[PDB]
Amino acid sequence: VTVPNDDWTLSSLSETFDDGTQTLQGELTLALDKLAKNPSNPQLLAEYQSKLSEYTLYRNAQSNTVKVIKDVDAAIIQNFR
Amino acid sequence: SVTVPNDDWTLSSLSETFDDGTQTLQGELTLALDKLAKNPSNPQLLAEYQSKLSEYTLYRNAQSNTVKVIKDVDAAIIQNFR
Amino acid sequence: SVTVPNDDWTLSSLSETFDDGTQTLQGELTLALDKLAKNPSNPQLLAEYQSKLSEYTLYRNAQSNTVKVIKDVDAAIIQNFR
Amino acid sequence: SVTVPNDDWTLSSLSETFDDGTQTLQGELTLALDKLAKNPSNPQLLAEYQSKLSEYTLYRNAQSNTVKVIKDVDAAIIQNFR
Amino acid sequence: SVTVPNDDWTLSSLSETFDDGTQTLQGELTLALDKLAKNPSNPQLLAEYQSKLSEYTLYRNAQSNTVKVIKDVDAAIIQNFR
Amino acid sequence: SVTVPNDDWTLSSLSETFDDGTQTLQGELTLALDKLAKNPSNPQLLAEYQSKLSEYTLYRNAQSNTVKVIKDVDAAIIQNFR
Amino acid sequence: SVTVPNDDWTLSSLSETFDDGTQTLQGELTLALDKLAKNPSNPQLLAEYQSKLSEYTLYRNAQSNTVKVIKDVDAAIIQNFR
Amino acid sequence: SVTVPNDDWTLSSLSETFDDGTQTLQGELTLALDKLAKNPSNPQLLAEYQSKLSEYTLYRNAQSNTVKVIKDVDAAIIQNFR
Amino acid sequence: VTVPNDDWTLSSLSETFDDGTQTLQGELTLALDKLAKNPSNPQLLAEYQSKLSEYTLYRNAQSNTVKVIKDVDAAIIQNFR
Amino acid sequence: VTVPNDDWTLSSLSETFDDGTQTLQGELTLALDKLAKNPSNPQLLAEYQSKLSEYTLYRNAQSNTVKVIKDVDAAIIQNFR
Amino acid sequence: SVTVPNDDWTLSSLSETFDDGTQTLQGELTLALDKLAKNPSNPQLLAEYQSKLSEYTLYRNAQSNTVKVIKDVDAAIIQNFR
Amino acid sequence: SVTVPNDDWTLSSLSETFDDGTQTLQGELTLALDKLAKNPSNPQLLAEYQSKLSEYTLYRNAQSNTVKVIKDVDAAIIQNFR
Amino acid sequence: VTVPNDDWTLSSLSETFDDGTQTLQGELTLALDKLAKNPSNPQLLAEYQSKLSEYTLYRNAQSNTVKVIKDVDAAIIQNFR
Amino acid sequence: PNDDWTLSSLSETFDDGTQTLQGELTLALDKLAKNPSNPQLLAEYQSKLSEYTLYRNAQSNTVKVIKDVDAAIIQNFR
Repeated sequence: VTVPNDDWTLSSLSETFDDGTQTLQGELTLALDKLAKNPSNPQLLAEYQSKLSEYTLYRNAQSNTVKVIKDVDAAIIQNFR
Repeated sequence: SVTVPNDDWTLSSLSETFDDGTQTLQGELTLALDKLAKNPSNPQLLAEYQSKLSEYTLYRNAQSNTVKVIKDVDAAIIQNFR
Repeated sequence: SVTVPNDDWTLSSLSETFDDGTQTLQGELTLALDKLAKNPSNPQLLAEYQSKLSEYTLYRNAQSNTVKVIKDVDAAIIQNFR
Repeated sequence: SVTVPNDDWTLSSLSETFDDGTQTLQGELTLALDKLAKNPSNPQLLAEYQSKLSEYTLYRNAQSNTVKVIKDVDAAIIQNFR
Repeated sequence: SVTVPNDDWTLSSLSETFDDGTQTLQGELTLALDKLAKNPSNPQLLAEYQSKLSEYTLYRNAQSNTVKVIKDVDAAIIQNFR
Repeated sequence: SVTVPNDDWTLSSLSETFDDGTQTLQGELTLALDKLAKNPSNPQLLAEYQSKLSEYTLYRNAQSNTVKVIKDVDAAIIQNFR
Repeated sequence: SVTVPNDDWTLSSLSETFDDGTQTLQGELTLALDKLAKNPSNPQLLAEYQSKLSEYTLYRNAQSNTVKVIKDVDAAIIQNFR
Repeated sequence: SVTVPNDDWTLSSLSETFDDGTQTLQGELTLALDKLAKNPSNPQLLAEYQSKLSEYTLYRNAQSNTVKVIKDVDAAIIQNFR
Repeated sequence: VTVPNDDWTLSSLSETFDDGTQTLQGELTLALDKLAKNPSNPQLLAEYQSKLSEYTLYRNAQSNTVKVIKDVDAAIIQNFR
Repeated sequence: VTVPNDDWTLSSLSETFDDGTQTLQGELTLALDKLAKNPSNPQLLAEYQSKLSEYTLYRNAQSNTVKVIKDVDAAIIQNFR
Repeated sequence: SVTVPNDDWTLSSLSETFDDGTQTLQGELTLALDKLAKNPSNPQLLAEYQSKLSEYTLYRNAQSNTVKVIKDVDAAIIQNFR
Repeated sequence: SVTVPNDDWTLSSLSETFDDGTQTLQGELTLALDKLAKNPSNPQLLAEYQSKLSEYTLYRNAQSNTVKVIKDVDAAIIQNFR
Repeated sequence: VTVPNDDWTLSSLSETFDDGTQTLQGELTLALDKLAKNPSNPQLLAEYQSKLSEYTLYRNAQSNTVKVIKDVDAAIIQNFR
Repeated sequence: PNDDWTLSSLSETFDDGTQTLQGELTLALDKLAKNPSNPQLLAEYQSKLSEYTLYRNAQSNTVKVIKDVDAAIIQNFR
């Protein structure tokens, strides 16, 4: 839960992204274990592909958002002088 | 479960739409495979099994390629955040 | 909402213009996807779906790149306020 | 079932079209087979059995080749999605 | 409809051009398929069906490849906006 | 111990399904082969041996082709990970 | 009507130079595409169409890359004003 | 050796997970390969060896693709330290 | 017809292939007409077979050469940036 | 012998296939010499046919296995980048 | 050694801490490289070498980026001495 | 016209060095192409053409990559003038 | 023999890859000459296939490793300024 | 076995290594054109033709593999 208000941190944004994507992590873990059991089921492969792609997208979005907010903060800081 | 270009639909939703869009094929393939296991010499059984297997292969390839393309588009859009 | 190099047009306005300017294509894509999920074996259906998917990918890439370019120009103009 | 080049027809449609269009031949072949297994000595019965069996074999080969060609075309069109 | 290198033509329009440019072949192919289903023994019918099937396969492959090449060119051009 | 289009089944499961689905044929073939090796002169024995051999050959070819097709599909799906 | 390293030429001039320099090839490509849509079975037609398509793709890529490089040079020069 | 999206797991852990998750298949492959090398004429042996080899190939390809994807994600995250 | 010099194109290369193999096309057409008139003469069949084989080889060679040159040209283009 | 472990190459696989069916080469050579000496014994012909078929199957199996393993190894390499 | 934001710790000390944290990986990489040079065809060897190389690359990139960030912060603090 | 790591050598000089160093190859390729166009059925001619074409492709790719690398290094050195 | 320590270069890495694979080069050259002598022995063909495959894998791995190390070095370089 | 050998050199090596067999094939072709009825001549011609086909296929495949490896090495320059 992040709102553009007084109290929220970058770590708060990272935890917000992590908690928003919670079912996908567990489903990816289950699919990974199932694939390790037998890597020949087409349905298993398709589900694992979808889960891995969504996980990659989530990681990239989180990292880019944190980088952009850090750049904004750095830009604002230098105006002190 | 239907996918529409609107606010909410994910890759998992797309895969579920592909799976549930053609569900009769999986059951027909199962039945044909069981019949072929019973007697693998009936020409009609062989023809039906061939048709079902080919359609299943096409469905799987289409699903995988669609998922790949949508993932590529999503990855391309994200990189502009910086 | 038309976008003109004038006083009133924002980044969200540009994105909405890109979305509205190509709306029937999204409906065609939805219909093609539903019909393909119904039966993924019709050659004409497959070709139409390929065309729609290609158009959608190009549209998304163009929209994202245009938004990025406009944002870069705005950021470049900002740093000269001092 | 008759297949036309339109938006809705599958490989199963082609198989069922080949099955339904050539339908009296299977019945005639079965009848000739029964009447020949009863007494395999009549030259006319032998000639009719030969004709029906040849037509049945030709029909099966044609159906298999058509299904294979259509499946190959559909698979080729799929690859260009990505 | 034709798609000359003017400002008004799209990938879906190119696919429509490829389709409507060769529409007699679809009807001839389905007529030959119906006739073959009726009787799979006439050599002339078999030759006509073979020719129609080969031409249809070539047309579909050419259309798909052309659409893919045009999509590749469009994607390559777009990514230079950034 | 059968194969269903669901979450859990592997290629070895498909091979086991193909092998165990038609198990009487192997025993009948072994017995007919032993009898033929004992004395190859009775027409009924020869006909039974021919039928069993043909059915076994068809079963083996069908199993191999199905396994190869499933392998191709699985290989196709894998490549889209990256 | 050409582009030279002098005091009057812009990016639109470069694009017009690239387009006007390759004008007969576009017409030949259009004619080949129309002929192919009329009948996609002439090997000479296929070879000529392949050559024209390859030349068109190379021309588009070269034009886009040249415009991008010149824009990069101009942007790099600009940022040294202050 | 369990891979979970938690604090403690690395790429080598992923490789070990993929390896140890598929252990009996390696032993079955060894036994089948030895039996085939001793006498490569048993159809059952050939089918089993084919299945085991296909499963091993799929496992290796999936492991490599997963490792590459995770490496790409980690490299993307690292660059943002800048 | 085609020299590694300033000006020669893919269409020019295809025209070179067409011009180099011109007698064979006419011989094949004449043999095809003769076969259509009467497909019984063994010499006619042998000559038609030879001409058809040469035509197929020529077409394959032309297509492969065009493909390879297109690949080379596309590879060179990417380095403009 | 070859095990999916640290030490085994493609040459190891080829030598494994050769050595496993090692008596077959000697049996085939002896049968070939006996056949060339007098090609009229039905039992000799049957034995030679069996040995030749087994040799052909062994060669095909070895070639296909080596090809598949090489393909897997090459596919793994491309992910180094 | 230990690296805490306390009274005494240096950038070179930070680099040495980063090196010492990753010490087993260097030896494993040496062993894998030597074994691959011995025989560059073992799939297990290739997978292990890929994992070790990826982890080494990530470690080097992270170390360099952290050192650069710390140097930038220190330079920023220095400039305000006056 | 030899490229030496000293005061005087440019990108054009490097490209001309690549061209001049391998000039008999182009003549051999031209002669082979002429012979093939005369009659495209001689196996020795086909082998020689394959060898020459492969060598030419490798030469062109190496030249382009070397030019790009040197240009990148030169651009990197220039940027530090300010 | 290369160690991630103070003294080792890219040229040293390539030389290590070359020297480590010395038996394979000799066996490949011998097999190539023997095949040029006569391309009929099945054993010769199998050995040549194995050697060629191993050589291809070794070259690909060497090139990819050199590229990766160069990429790491280039990435570290830019942090100087 | 050194730093100086090209694809053309490889093709020349393959051609020159199998040179007597091509001459034997040409002689057998002339003899067969004389009279296509000698069983020994037919068997020899069959053997020579099979050997020539195998040699051509092996040469082409080797050249293709070496070219692929060289092309793969080039792309890693940048």
